[PDB]
Amino acid sequence: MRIVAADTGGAVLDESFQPVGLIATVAVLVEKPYKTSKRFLVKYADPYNYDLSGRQAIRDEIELAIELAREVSPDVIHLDSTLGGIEVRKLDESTIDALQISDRGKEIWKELSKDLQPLAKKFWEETGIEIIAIGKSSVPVRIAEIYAGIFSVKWALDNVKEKGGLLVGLPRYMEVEIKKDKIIGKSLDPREGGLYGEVKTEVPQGIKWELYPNPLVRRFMVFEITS
Amino acid sequence: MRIVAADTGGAVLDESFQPVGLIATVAVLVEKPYKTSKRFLVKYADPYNYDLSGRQAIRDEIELAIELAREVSPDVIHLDSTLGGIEVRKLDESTIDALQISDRGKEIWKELSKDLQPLAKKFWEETGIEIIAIGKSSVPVRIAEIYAGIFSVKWALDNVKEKGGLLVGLPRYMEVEIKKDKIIGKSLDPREGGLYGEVKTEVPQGIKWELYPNPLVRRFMVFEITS
Amino acid sequence: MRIVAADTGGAVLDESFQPVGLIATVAVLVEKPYKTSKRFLVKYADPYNYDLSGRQAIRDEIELAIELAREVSPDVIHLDSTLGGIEVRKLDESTIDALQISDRGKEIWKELSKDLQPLAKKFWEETGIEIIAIGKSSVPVRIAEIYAGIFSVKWALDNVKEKGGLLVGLPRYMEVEIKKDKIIGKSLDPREGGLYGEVKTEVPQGIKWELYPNPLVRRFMVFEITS
Ligand SMILES: [Mg+2]
Ligand SMILES: [Mg+2]
Ligand SMILES: [Mg+2]
Repeated sequence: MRIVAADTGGAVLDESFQPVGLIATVAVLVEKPYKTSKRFLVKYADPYNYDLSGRQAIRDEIELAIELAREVSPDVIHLDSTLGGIEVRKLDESTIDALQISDRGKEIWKELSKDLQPLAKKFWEETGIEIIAIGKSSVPVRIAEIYAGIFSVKWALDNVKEKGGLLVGLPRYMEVEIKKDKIIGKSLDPREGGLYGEVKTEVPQGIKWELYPNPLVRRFMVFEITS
Repeated sequence: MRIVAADTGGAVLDESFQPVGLIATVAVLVEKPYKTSKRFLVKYADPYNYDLSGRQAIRDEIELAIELAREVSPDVIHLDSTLGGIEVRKLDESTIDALQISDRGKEIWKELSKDLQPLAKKFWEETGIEIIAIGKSSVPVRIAEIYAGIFSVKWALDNVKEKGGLLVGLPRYMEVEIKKDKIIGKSLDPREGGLYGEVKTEVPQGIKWELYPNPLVRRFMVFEITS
Repeated sequence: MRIVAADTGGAVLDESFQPVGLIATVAVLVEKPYKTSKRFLVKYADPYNYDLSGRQAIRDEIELAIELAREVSPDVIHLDSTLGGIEVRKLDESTIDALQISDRGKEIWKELSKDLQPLAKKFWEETGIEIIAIGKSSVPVRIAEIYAGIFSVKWALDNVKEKGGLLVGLPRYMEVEIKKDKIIGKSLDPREGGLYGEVKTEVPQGIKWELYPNPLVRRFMVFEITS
């Protein structure tokens, strides 16, 4: 199978570890053995002006996934919404209320439906490719998320000399290593079977960084950097 | 404590990783230090003709557990249904509706009750041994599950030359190693404290195998083999 | 951030692994990098005369947290109740029923409210320090819990020659190592990012101990000791 997926991750935090906004939306192509991606797109948000409700993220995600899928012709697109793998082109109001999910989950999706259902329907008509609301069940979605963490660290590297110091909340239970002009991201959960990513990027001189637990959100790490 | 438990696991998958049917039901005897089993029974299903609803599995499980328990006289039997450890001989309709579980969980159990409650009651009258619906809380159930994964890999080894190629979905977050005429199965979750199993079986020549993440089901691995 | 947190853990078990009562309540001060504590208080319960409902634990916890906080002046106290981080001084009845939790969760808290809400309100008036019901989201709460496990092993060491043999159920997925007059406790979950604790205490001669899975409670270990 060849799968395109997308997710958003990486948060700028304040000094009390409260999220200000998110940093990176990433679309990935994933193929066997489904542990990493060698083909991906990133869109950087403005974390100092972000919508933390989930709406902005999923819209950026589905658009970036479609952008990558138009090029690499995957068998399917995985979207990060955990709805049991239903096709997004089928998500009209009546289908959404029938879903076995939360009522505010239904709130958000009945609002998203107006744009996303026609979008997925048109993309399917054009390409035959489904966009499925699989969410946390998807390994390609998790690989996208790990890359969003990696690209959030790239963003921190690229912005810390202007900003002085940054606190970046990473996606759940992942670490990064910074080597000579390379960031490697790895899941911390061995149950996931060895998921990772790598981005080549220039590491500036005159910086120091550290990775440690977010004390307010168990199993999430913080990347702290100063110049 | 000496505990008999049972579970079913291992799925034949198609090329899109969709489950066709399950492969192995295993009953284990587990004693201190509760990390593995050295005494077990296996029943192989026909995965190309299986009931994926859960009904077939739990019936095969309770029968195989009783078969092993009749020999090894455990203190208790653990059944893989997560109902808080209630004795199955007590599971009449009124008790089942009183349970703090899903209504389709109640659906399945009110149907199973007609056979399983009298079965557990009779076994208890004969032996004093309870059959408890403990499910995911039980370590012996997880050890049975790991052995079902192992025996599913044995089944793949034994059938791949006739079948040409096989995709086996393993139970959640476990790996296998194939050594000289031995399969070793291990949990991937260090939180479980080092659970494992081993089955001695002939490894055929002229095969190649690989273990990798199921991209559609996070934290589940696939064993792929060709001849 | 400087955080005080508390939790209770460690259970005396009978020979069928059933809990008799809990052993240690611990308050910790946690600072960057939020992996351990070097400043803590312990209160030992009488496990052979304990209230397993949760009431005794949370009362001992909030009092011990306040006792430590009065000395070390943390920015905040984390209490082990998972209510989304609401301030305990705000937990009147109407707020509790408004919470998005279980109805027996509301049962317990509407009873606790009569003492704990005025207590938290007074402490805040005195110090400006909030007591927040953050629960499982808190890393400092987990570090307190790991120390409760460690101190429960100290309690077992200190009592095994009078008791002959003890079975101690540890907090979820943690291990201990016993070195020369030191107990080291570590989380078994690498997703938590390397949480640990250490207590210096005399290890008696003429004992043997073992750590292994609790077969009735997956991902929880037992510390067994005899003299
Ligand atoms: Mg997401
Ligand atoms: Mg099962
Ligand atoms: Mg607690």
